Amino acid sequence: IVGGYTCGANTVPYQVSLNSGYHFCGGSLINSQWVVSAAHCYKSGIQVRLGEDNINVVEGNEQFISASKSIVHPSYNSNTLNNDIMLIKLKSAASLNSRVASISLPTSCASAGTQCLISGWGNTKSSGTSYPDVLKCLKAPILSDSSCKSAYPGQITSNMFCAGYLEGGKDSCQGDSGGPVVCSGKLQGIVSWGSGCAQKNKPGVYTKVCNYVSWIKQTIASN
Ligand SMILES: [Ca+2]
Repeated sequence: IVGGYTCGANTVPYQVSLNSGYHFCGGSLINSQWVVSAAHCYKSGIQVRLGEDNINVVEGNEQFISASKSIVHPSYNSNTLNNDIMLIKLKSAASLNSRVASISLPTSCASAGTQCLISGWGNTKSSGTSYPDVLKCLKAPILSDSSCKSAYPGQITSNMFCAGYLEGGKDSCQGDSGGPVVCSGKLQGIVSWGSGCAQKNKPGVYTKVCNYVSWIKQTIASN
């Protein structure tokens, strides 16, 4: 997260870190057994780390649970990033309390102008590289479809939306991938892609979670 703020420990209780020996992506806990992330975050051997603030220090609220299964969206295209969503099942159920909690799925899509919270452990610089240990947060609005398409001609599908600031300076970034965009207490987006980070006229692009609620529910019901 570039141009954000330190969230505070366990203030974003649905935020998870996906670990394969190291943090590599975010995700969102949606029930005691299941995490939503980006399909471009797929790999084998994932350990889900819940209750994290400093990802390099054991602070007392962590739950580390290996994944039993990953399900990339049936129509994910890694070239275009269309359908950039993946479900991960935990081998055991997380213990839920105020520091580790699920986030609700949307019942309706969000509109341009809605304020959201984007979070993660990704790079905090727009030029060069600095990875934080503690969770970072950014409040940002959803942008209009027309501004999003204008920013990224030929690239924005109906399964994507832009959020952030066209002036630059405030965005998600590498290492935030897969993590949440939460608006009014609902998971509306997944950190997906963008051109660099925090660049002028190049806002963040996010997977439009409301399109996937049917798939998520039916997949959980049978897996
Ligand atoms: Ca920790």
